[PDB]
Amino acid sequence: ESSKTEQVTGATGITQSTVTAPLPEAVSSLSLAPTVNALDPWVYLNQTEVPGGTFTVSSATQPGSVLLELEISPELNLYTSHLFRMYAGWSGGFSLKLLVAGNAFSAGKLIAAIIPPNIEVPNSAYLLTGFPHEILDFRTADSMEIIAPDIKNIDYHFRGDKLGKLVVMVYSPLRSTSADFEIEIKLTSAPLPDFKFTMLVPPIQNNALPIWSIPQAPPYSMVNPRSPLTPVVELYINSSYATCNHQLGRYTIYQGAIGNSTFNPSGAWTATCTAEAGSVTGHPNWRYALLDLPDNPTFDPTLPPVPRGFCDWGSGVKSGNKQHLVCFTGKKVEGGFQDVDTHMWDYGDNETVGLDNTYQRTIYIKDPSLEKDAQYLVIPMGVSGAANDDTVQVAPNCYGSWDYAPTVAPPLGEQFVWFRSQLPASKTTTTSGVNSVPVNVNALMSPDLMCSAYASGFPLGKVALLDYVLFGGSVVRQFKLYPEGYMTANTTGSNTGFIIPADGYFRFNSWVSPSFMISSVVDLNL
Amino acid sequence: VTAPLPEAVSSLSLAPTVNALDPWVYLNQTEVPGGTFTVSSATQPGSVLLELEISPELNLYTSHLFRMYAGWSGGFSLKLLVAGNAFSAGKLIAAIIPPNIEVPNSAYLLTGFPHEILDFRTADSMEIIAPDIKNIDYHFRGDKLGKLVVMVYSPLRSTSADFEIEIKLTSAPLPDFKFTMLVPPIQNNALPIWSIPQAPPYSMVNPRSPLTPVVELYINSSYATCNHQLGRYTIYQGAIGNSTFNPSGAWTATCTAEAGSVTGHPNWRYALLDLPDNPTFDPTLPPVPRGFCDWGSGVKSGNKQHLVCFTGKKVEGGFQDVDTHMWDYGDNETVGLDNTYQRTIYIKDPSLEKDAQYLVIPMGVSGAANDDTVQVAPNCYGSWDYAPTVAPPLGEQFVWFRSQLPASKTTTTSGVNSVPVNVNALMSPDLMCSAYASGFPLGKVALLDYVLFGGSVVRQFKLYPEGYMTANTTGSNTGFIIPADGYFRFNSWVSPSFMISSVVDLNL
Amino acid sequence: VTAPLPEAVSSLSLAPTVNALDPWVYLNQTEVPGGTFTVSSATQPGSVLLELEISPELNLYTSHLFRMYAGWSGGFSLKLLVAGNAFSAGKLIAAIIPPNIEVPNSAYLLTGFPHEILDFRTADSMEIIAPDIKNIDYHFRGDKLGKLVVMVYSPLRSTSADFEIEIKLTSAPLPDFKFTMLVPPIQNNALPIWSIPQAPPYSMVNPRSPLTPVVELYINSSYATCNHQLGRYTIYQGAIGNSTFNPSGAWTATCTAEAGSVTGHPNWRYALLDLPDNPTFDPTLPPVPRGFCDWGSGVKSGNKQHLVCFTGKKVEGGFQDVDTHMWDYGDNETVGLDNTYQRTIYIKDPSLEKDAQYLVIPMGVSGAANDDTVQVAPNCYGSWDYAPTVAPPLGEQFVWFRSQLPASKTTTTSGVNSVPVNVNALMSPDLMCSAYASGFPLGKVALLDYVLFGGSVVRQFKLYPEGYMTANTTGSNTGFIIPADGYFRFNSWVSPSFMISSVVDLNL
Repeated sequence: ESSKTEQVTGATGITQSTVTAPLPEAVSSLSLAPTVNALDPWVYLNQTEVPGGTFTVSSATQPGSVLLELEISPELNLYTSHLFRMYAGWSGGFSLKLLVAGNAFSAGKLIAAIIPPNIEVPNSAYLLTGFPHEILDFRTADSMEIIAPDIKNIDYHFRGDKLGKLVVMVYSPLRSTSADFEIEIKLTSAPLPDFKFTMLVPPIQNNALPIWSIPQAPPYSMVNPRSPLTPVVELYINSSYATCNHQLGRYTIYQGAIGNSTFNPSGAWTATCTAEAGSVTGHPNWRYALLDLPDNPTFDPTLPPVPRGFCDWGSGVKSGNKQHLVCFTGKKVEGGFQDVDTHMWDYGDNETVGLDNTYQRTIYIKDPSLEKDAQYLVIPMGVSGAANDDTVQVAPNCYGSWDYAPTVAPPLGEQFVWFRSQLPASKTTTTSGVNSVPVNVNALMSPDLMCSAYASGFPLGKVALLDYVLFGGSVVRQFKLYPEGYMTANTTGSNTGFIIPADGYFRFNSWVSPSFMISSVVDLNL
Repeated sequence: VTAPLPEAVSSLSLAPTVNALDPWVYLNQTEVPGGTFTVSSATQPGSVLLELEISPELNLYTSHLFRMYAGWSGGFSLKLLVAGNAFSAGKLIAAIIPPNIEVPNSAYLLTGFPHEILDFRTADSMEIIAPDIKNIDYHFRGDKLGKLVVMVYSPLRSTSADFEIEIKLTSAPLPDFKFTMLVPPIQNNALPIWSIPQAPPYSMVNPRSPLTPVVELYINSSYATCNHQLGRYTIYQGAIGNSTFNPSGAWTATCTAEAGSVTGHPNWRYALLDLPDNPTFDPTLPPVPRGFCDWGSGVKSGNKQHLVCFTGKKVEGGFQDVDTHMWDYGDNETVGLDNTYQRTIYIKDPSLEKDAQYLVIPMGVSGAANDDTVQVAPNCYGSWDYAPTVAPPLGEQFVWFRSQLPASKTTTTSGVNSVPVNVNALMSPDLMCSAYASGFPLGKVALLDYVLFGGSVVRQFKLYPEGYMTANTTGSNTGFIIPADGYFRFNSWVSPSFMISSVVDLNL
Repeated sequence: VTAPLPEAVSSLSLAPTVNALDPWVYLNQTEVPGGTFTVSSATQPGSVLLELEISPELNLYTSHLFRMYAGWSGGFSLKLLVAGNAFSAGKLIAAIIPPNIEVPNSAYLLTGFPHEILDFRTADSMEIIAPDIKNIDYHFRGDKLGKLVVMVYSPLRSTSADFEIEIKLTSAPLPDFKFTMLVPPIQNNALPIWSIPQAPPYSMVNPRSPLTPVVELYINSSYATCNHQLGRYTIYQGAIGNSTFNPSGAWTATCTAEAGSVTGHPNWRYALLDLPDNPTFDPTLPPVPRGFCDWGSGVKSGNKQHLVCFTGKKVEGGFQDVDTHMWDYGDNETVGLDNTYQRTIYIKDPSLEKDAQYLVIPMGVSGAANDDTVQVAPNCYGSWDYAPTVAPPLGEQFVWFRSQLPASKTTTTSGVNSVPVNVNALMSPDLMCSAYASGFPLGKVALLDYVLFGGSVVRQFKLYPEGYMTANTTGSNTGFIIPADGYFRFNSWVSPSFMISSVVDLNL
């Protein structure tokens, strides 16, 4: 506990640097582990930036909103995190330094507090004052050092315990004459003396690493799990797409592939069909078919009803009287050979439901020469004669897949990035019926950029800030990748079909919180 | 003999701070919240009569103080009070179960635990020491704790004269009890005491019949179950079935369809109800507007009841030509049996085909409609999440909120006359509202007093976390009435099997 | 530090017991519940910012503890935190008022009490001692207590752009603080923290239009006052005026016709409302049945916009043919009728009898405005306990719950058509029940947060125990909408002079 005051250059203010210990530390004797493992003395003298330990306070920030929330653990931040790969347990507190870029001609106050394990974090500075806390004034604060203790009832920690937290929040709002003034808060940390490790297990967990390295693979060498035969030619942002109900190209951390997705989408995954004789009332040639379903054929209401990865489609509404999908269909299976052509098709049309929700996924193919109990090969993709770029974007409604992929939306102020590609039209000049039209297809994350994430891993409760480098010029853009997971970037303006090349590459930047505001804007005005 | 297991004391070398207690808290015993139960000769052998975690929730003062703290340590001293008489042969066993040990179902095996035996005739409170069995866990919240278990040892063989014995518990912390880590008091837990407002039930709010008062709280021994989808609220999940909170803002509805007809001496015509939630339009979500209506019109008859409804045509700015018609049941036997006419409905009007979208307001019944038909019970099929049917325990009867629906009579060619009727709730949200702020302790039931004339008459009811009120009755009757004069006073927390002392004689 | 009055330490003899606090409550300073302020250049000298009783409620922990105790003493130490700036100038007074002496209303008289002068330049972290003044050994509950009063001495001015100054108080009990025991934890003290269950506004009833759900939460600056009589609830009294606690069931009414007519159009005849409490024997009781919409018709007629009601005639078992009629209130009588709450009404129905009884249900208006013609209640002349007219403080605007009333159109015989309208109300009863259970600190206001889009930056409102909420706005006054899908989570207690930092821009 101490305080230093310094005079600023050209004396018109002061800077305060304080050391405080709101809660006394209870040092454990470590008598139940006579295998105490010592660290490298220099590791105690290197303060490093905390992942997700940066925030900005503007005049619009409310008190009671939680700006920072961090657990006390070896994950603070760089060298104890790397060292906690060879060991099974740990015990000890941390020195946390809070750096504030204040000025003598502003006003306002911060509050920081320590919260024990299994206690909920409130949303009120009034309530935070009931914890062990410290207050800062923006006119004089430079750095505050907090001796954050290790609150535990055990001799030492294994993995999976509940840990205490440091919470930082605005106590009194910021004011200034200039409307563009903001205060940046940053956090660094180091282990206190008496921090120790326990039993040395040089066998390393494959998810035992801080910052991960992304290989330099440009987007143009990637699927595109919704149009595999076509390559990715650009990224693009559109303001009108505030949701995504796709079932393909949905990959997440902690689960792998979700929805009706797979890691091998090569080609518009083919399928086979066979079902009753019967046609749609809207045309006597719109015959019925049922998708052949391996992989738990028995129609369990909990297993997916469509073949894994086949779900290549557009939409979808009863206006389908003038809109259809286009597929290469082989009309019979005959000792391997199949008579193939192109045909129109779509998901079931029974206005009882505006059918995008077929359970067994009944389809029709618009073919009068179709048999009833024969098997027909079906391979997407095409559309005609619809608008139709915006119709392909909206996927068929899904409740057949019981463990289906949920709809997702970006937070206010952000938009998706939508890996984009083009597919052309297959025109016919001889016989009527089958003429498609060109269309662009978008898609969320692809398996290529996620395999590295699966190998490395993500810290619990944090997203990845990545830099997209596209030289030839000297341009770097910033994206936020969530483990749900998908990419967003901080747009400002109205839709212009914003386009970004696909020859750059992704390089890892710091970890951040889901509410982090990117310090880089894309102007959707062009 | 009073301390089969000694108490080990917590060097407390890892606590950042040790917070002391007011010394007088150690010298005063309070009641244990939820420590009340009953025993009779009808109790089944091997039944666990009481199971209690050993935590700061055993005493009013420690439970109040624990909201300010993050960790605790120490055991308790407990006393059992038994209200028997000289003819009560039998014995009780109280035992301490360590964490991670399963409770057996025979007292012969409970004798293997540190325990104490008791006689049902003893007039002196019996003391036991419930220690804090631990390596660390009990310190923080959400950890595994040792238990106290109370069971019958030698069963009540001499109770030919039926008589129910009531057991209570009191507690006090042991001298080594301590707290740690002062924190603000907000922790998400049921209060040991709700404070119910003194609002009378006369508050004219009835979920199944708004716009009518709630006079005449009544009991009927013939209503042994409750299907009902509207007036259903639970303390842990909120509104269930198709309930709102806010039943009146969801009474109206709209519908639309242009189809031919169905047969019944006049001509009717189908309609479909709008679902502004446009839910999954098959099972997994409700098939009718939230809080619309569930009267219950009877069976396939369809020519005798014909629930009534105000109905109007939708046009720009609102609705036109609002008048009374009939709806919906029940002779669409395919759908009348699948009873998803929850969505599909009738109407006694030929014009409404041109009426592509019309407003509906139930407003009453007609024909040969009784109270018993309105009481039950449009069936529910599929898989939404619909409220299950429920019955009271044997010996108890439901207590309802009752309302009177007057009749609407006409003289013109409309020929649509309603009939006076009565409607039951079953439960009103104006009581669960206050129940929600306090909350219920896990596994317990509220015992409420109902004060009527100054205090000269007091009834006693049991309120379950599933949303029912029950009363202990003796006779048989179909129209027992209780006035709505209106104190609901909280008494205590009791076991679900608790037998109420005050009985309601239905033969008067 | 500064101590205007020395603290006289009491030797607690003979308190039956002397109950100590844990040592860690003395060493940490928490926020004072209700001790928050803003000073701006518009605050006038002599304005009383803070008035705070010196009691266990000055600290967050002692007020929680002061619910299982019966007595206490003595004083506190307060710390002043001021969020000032480089350009401001001004001064405050802090004075200690002994009991049972009255607080003066001028700064010239505050000098004379023990006091301290605080300058905005140097009162940045300042310690004051609030003593416990008494002539007894210890306090019981309900005793007269001394006060701390903070008032503006020299107004706030600045040398550059004008900043507001926010001031907060932290407290800790002095080492001589002690309690006196023992009582159950329900002891009439307002809890320092208010826990509001999550309930969106759309799930709340609108007391001035029960059958229509709430859609918003809108603001309009042309409404500087409210004289309504229905949506009025407070903390101390509960429902006031003609208010429930149940808008729905108390909506309909009955009236008795009279032999007479109005001069203007003889086709509409008088009638007297029926009061089941019969407060015509007594002019000190309300002259209108509880409920019964207090709309909302302006100057009388000539352009004869009226109200609209579903009305019918009483017969055995119910009511015969029911239609829509126009009924607002007498035309040009001396009391302002149709601009006064009265038992006397009229209805446009030549077919009305003399001594018959008629059911009335207000449903809409005709020829009127979708705006401030129904926003104004008629009047409350008399000697009964009517609700007073209220206004927000300067710079603040009311927040209303709002609903849309659709129009009823006709084509055949009535020629009576309604107009689509919007109806707004003050507090709904569903947001006050937890408040009633918990209570408000004396003379304090609740600063609440309205959480809107999953936890974004979101609105802040002030809730006044007189039963209404307000917001801080700037700019134009065109009707401003806010969604109705929030939570209303509790933020803190503030003085009524507090000015909200978050501002609503009424320009969009």
